[PDB]
Amino acid sequence: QYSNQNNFV
Repeated sequence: QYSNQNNFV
């Protein structure tokens, strides 16, 4: 299982 989230402001 591979769960990824990224935020760029």
